[PDB]
Amino acid sequence: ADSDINIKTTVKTGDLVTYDKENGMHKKVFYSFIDDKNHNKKLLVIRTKGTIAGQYRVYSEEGANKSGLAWPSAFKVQLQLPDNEVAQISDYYPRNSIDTKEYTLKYVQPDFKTILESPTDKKVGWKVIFNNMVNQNWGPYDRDSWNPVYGNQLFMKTRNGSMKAADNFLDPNKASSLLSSGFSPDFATVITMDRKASKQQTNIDVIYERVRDDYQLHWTSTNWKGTNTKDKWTDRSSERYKIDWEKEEMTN
Amino acid sequence: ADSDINIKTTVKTGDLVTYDKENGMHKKVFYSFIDDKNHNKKLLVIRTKGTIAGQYRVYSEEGANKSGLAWPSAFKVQLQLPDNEVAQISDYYPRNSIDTKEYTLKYVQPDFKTILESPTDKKVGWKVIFNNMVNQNWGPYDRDSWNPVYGNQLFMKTRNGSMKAADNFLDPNKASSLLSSGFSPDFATVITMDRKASKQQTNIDVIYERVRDDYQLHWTSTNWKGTNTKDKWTDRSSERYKIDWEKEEMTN
Amino acid sequence: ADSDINIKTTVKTGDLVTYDKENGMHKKVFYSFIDDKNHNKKLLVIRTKGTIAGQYRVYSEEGANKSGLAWPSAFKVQLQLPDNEVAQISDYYPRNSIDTKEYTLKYVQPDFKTILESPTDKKVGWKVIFNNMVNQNWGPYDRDSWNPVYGNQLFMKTRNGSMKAADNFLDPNKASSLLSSGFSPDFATVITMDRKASKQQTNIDVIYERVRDDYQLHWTSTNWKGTNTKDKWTDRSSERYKIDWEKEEMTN
Amino acid sequence: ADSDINIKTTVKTGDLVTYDKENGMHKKVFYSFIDDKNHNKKLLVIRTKGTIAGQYRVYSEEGANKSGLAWPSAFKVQLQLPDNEVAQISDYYPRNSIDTKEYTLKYVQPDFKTILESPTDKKVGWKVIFNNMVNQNWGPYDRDSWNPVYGNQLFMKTRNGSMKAADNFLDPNKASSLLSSGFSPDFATVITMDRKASKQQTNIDVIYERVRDDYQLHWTSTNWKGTNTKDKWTDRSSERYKIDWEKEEMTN
Amino acid sequence: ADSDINIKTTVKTGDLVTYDKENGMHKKVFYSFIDDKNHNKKLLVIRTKGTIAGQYRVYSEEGANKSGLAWPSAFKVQLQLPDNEVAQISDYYPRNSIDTKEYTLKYVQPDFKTILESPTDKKVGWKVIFNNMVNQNWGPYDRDSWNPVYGNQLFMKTRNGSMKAADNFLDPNKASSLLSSGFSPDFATVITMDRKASKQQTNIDVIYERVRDDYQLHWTSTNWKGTNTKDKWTDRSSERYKIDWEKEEMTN
Amino acid sequence: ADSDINIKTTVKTGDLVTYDKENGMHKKVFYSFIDDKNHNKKLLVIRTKGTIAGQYRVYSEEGANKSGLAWPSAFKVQLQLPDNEVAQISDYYPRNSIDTKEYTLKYVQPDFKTILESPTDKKVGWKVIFNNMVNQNWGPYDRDSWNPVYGNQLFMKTRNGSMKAADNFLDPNKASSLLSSGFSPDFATVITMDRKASKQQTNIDVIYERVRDDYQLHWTSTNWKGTNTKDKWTDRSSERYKIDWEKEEMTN
Amino acid sequence: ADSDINIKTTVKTGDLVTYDKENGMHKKVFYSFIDDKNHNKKLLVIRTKGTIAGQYRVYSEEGANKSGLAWPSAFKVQLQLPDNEVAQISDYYPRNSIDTKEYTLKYVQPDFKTILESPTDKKVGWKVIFNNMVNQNWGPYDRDSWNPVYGNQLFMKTRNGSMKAADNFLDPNKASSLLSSGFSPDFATVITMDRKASKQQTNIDVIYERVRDDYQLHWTSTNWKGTNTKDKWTDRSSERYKIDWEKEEMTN
Repeated sequence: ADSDINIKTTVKTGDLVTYDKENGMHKKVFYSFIDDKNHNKKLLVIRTKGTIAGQYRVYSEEGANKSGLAWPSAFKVQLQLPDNEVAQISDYYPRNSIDTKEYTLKYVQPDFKTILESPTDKKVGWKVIFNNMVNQNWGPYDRDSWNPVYGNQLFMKTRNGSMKAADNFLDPNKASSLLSSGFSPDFATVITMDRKASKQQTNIDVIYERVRDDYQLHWTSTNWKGTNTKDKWTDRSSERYKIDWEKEEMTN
Repeated sequence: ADSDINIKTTVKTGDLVTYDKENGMHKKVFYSFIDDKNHNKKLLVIRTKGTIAGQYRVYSEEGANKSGLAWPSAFKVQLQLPDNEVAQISDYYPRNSIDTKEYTLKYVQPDFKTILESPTDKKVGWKVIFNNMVNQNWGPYDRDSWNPVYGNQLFMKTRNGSMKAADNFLDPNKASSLLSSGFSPDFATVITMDRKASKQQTNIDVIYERVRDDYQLHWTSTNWKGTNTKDKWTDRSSERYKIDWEKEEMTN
Repeated sequence: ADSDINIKTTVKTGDLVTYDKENGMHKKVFYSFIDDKNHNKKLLVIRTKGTIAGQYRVYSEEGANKSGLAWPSAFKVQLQLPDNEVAQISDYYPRNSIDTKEYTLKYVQPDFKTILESPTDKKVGWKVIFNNMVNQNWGPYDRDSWNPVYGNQLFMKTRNGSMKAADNFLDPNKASSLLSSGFSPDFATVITMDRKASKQQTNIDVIYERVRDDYQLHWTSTNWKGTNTKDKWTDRSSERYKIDWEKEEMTN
Repeated sequence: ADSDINIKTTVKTGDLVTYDKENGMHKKVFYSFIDDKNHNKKLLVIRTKGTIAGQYRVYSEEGANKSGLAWPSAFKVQLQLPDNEVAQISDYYPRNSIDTKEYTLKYVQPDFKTILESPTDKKVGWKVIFNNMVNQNWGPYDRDSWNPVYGNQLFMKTRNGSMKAADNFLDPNKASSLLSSGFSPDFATVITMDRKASKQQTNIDVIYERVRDDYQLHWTSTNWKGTNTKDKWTDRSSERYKIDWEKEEMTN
Repeated sequence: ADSDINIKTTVKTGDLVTYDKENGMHKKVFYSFIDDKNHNKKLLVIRTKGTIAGQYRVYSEEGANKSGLAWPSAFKVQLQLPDNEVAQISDYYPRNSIDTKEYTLKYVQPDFKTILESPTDKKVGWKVIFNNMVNQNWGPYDRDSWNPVYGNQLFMKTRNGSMKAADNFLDPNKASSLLSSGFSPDFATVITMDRKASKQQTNIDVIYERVRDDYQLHWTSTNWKGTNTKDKWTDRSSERYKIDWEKEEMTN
Repeated sequence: ADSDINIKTTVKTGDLVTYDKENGMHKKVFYSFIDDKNHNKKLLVIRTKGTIAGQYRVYSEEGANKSGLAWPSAFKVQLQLPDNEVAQISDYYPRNSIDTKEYTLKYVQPDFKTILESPTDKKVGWKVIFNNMVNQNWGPYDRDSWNPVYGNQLFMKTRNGSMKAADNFLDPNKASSLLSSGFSPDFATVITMDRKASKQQTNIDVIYERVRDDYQLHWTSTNWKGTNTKDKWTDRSSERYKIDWEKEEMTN
Repeated sequence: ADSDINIKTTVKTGDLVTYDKENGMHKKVFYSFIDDKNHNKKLLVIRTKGTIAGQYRVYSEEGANKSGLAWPSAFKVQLQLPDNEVAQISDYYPRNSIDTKEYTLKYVQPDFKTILESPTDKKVGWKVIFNNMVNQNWGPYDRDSWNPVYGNQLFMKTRNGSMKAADNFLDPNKASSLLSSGFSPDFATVITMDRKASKQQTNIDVIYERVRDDYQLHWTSTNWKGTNTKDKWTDRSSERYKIDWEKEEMTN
């Protein structure tokens, strides 16, 4: 774009790490302060790296003939900001890209899409939802999968199994590396501030989220049928981090 | 092109952000002022970044047997200028590219095309129209899709469904990331000015647009038939941004 | 080429913009003056950017049973020069490329080709003619398409239609982005001048052209048959731009 | 990401090599100390090169009609840290990537995956598990392969063989070059420390591991049936390496 | 190659342009003089750019039942040198490349080949012959194409046509862009001269040529049969250009 | 890796060439000495280039009805080191890569693998074994190929041949260029030494090897049956090269 | 390789051109002298550019019913050196690459191979032999092609032809551009010399060669049968060039 039209400062960085031991959600708020004499506004490029655990474990089981699985079905990152504050979000990467395909029809569908919720001048939010995953190398099953006899086959290790339900669940490692051992949101977003702002200080509200699912699964005496109730439990890790743009620094 | 024929300044930048809370449309007019001693004219490379929301919501419903959906079917960006003013649009990116294919025939058709309306020396306009989208992994349906029995299948979640029409609509996330959570135009265009212009000041009219569509859908007691009336409602976010080329700055 | 044989100045630029409001034909003559002490001749790299309108509109119609369509089928750019003047065209981009294919046979055929008419030492001219376009996702129809019953299917929206001929024409946006909203020729060419030339001044003739075609289409009471007469109307935007090689500047 | 948003010190490295002759596990802990005036925290990029041997050998056998094979089915690298210590792991490469495929369905499956276990602010750990491998160019067999008649065909050189079981095992070189002559982890992870930390010294717990498998295989007088007991033997190699951030050096 | 073995001046340029108005053969002799202290011999990289017209026109016709077509089938550029002169040709780009294919068999075959005739220490010459071209999207016909009933189908617009032979020939634009509007050679060659040569002057003979072919085509009262006699007419544009290596300049 | 975490001296080389005329094994030990102030240990990057001949010749024959072929099956290169010496091998290139394929199953298999035997802190060893080769464009035969009637078809030029066994062997050039005219090992390995080592001198044991194969082939009066006994003859070229890290030099 | 292990002078060139007018064998011996203070030995990179003619002509014929064709089937470049001299060849480019393919089986096979005969410390020699070529777009015929009825189909223009054998041979241009107008070797090899060598001078023996083949072809009164006797004629072009490493120059 730059060369198509024949067209040809000290930055302060830092990092803040915190860990929610109860939820096991890693946090990473890497940042860099940018000031430009030509630019009429101050800058701060926020890197939203880190990781959110998978916690693909059997939370409990109702005996050997019925068991449930607590696993994550949608991750999110929503760097929301109070509307009272005058801090402006300028740009954010990645940006929702136009879908592409070929025409018989074919296209690429990643298991964990990377969508970006319609932001505003205050709140910027993603949603790394679960599209579909393949079990037993047979069909990319999604959350909506359901069968009259087999029920949901989201993680059914064996159709006509004879083991304990808490032990006959699909191996976490045979599936993707996002549920078994977590997903690592590595996103970014820049916020700009007035050059002649009175208060060179706002509040950054970092809110990591995820959508755990309760996948109750039981034997119908002929095959294993499971039911999944979306958003059975949700875990949020809110956190407020204050900046000092006068000193070009943000701390816990 | 440059090397094919054996051929081998201080720039002022800035950014202006505004938000239409009623229409929920982000605005972004990032820019840079370029002046060259060799060039005989002044420059201003205008970046047209930002985002226009989708607002893919059930605006109203006529009970459970008939409902309508308000969703966007065409986005636009038209940086128009009054014909009285002498500001000249020189070049703009992207430029309408020549279609290509292979010959049986195959080609690539993005869901949201990026067309450029025939500009002039005053107004430059694009139109990111909706080409076609795939529902239930079966056919890239377009706005013109219609069936004698099934009607339009643009967002019919279930053909022979039995749920409420306001609840049996296709999931926003299963479709593209443009309708559900907005589309983010990232365009550019340069306007050049006379070196010896008497008044180093004009008015930039940024007009973000979009075409919401009313898609009424109802059960025919056998299957769901929907009808879409194009351009039922349109939303425009016009705004005038005055420049100071003498100071090489543009403000709200 | 350079490295295959083991082998390892101030330039004045500018731009001239003009617009033909009658024909809607944008003009752009971006340029740069190059002088090299090692080179024995002066240089001027002329860039032929800009755009030519499509004007894909129903110019008139003979009622609802017969209509004609005014659309462009061949654009051109011919930077000609009077033979009296001693200005020499040295090189021009693009240059006619050798066709390639694979051998069953397959190759790529663009909708709007970019041919280069056999130039001379005075006149250099391309011709962006129309090769073929696909309608209703069925066959890449060309100007020569004709059927005994259906006639020409170049822009027939519906074969056995029942709407008005002025309203039952193919949507401009469903076709390519060249006829509907214009095509943007971005060409280039360098002319070199004698180092010891007596008069450091010539006349550059920029002639943007186009060939509108009359696509008369009518209902045969069974299906819509259309006829196209090539070169029914042509529009030229000639313009002379004088150079000052002594000052290394060209003005209107 | 950096350029999408229009945005445009002395480091001390070192070396520490040790070798466990009993288990034959090579170790390499290449590193570099980074300090930045703009950054508010100290840095240390730890590289986890080296190799873990394969030891694809017949540990013992029960006559010629029954034999077992000791071969590695999962490697690991777990740079853990005591929770008492305040040393913070910031980022780690590689990061679990989102799975990709095309839709008939197709995707790529490496034999030795590279998963990353859900870490915390103290412990970072991989798990290079075995996905699936192909024998006799017929099917990518995995650890879970089992047949009622042929048993497990994981390394069965000949189905209806007649040689000694300790001599009729699949050649180590015909399979991948990981089991036969070892797998070489080349991973990394960076740890950050407080700029005003009282004690500039922590303890790096490098624990190389692996999961050797006992593959008992015997002749059923008609064909060879084998049974593999996962995690039959494990060979951890713990090690503590102390750092001196005040001197920016780490030693054994 | 250079880095595979672990291994890591003022140049005078210029150009000479001339045109043959009778034959329409453009000439371009772009060059550069290179002298190196480490090199023991002088250098001159001669670039053989330019264009040779196609003149794909009906030179004459024998009424409407028989016509001939004057079209070029072999272009050449032979920078020959008298054997008396000691000017040495060292290297020349392009150099004949080894053919490649895949094994069913497939490969790429350009329409207009670029062969390099076996040169010597004095004479260097290419030959841009015609390989094959496709008509009516049916078969890549070559010069040797011949049929007992249809004759040569090289440029037969319609097999069982009824139009005038001077008007029922294949459109020049539907075929390749080489015969219709000329072919533009972009060649090069470097000649080296003795550092202690007594006479720093030789004679460069640039000879652009062409081999026009007569394609007589007539109606056999059932279909159009044509015959092509190779090398019917040839046109040569010889030219001698003297060098001044002492001044490192070459002029007309 | 480096840029994924937002992270941004005099070297003495040399040469040592020797040749074993009896075995025809060329040797090249290109190297470079590296010392870094930030590094706590010295470095030496040893390059294992050179070439080992193929000697694909008929060593002897038992008349015309039975013959043997001496052709190579492995080119081992084992730079070993005595365990008494404290010279440490840190890293070595190439490092065994994880296999890749697509899932019907497909993958790539080179004829001459480049395996890396499980090394230690003293010894680093490769083994360029033969995977499989294709004869008569029919099947990638390996050393394990055997047929009840045709025997081994490894280099059987003609199945039902009638020529002399010493003359009816497959042409060396029709197979790969490795057996016929040698394989050229171009490998490397870096060794590090203590900065405060008392003795700055060790011994590099370069041992070029090879595993010739005896391919006895005879006519069974109906077809040619051959037998190959692996490791029939092996040839070694041991050599000791002493380093002087104090002078940063290594000689024969 | 270099960066995989975390690791980050005046040169005299020249020219020497000679030509064998009898055999038409061009010669080019481009070179560069390299001396490094860190290197313990001197260097000289010899480039083997130039070209060898093809001479694909009818040397003689036996009437119109039998003819022979003198065409080259193997070119060679053997930079041999006397064993008495201590000039050491260290490395040479290209070096034989390991074959690759995919597994049904597929791979790439060049028409004109570029083999490298097993060299030594004195002699380095290639052999540009002919692999296979395709005639009439039907089968990649090789020198070994033979048929009981049609004989050898290597250059048989027409199977059941009726023209003169001296005139019914395949066109030289329809085949590859290597036999017709020569093959152009572009090889290289570096030789290293002792830094403290007493005599800084050796003898470089450049020997261009070729292996012409006599392809007799005659009509069997039903079809043309051809026979090719390999290595019928060879035309060696020996040449010795002396170096002066003390002056870092090599001349004729």
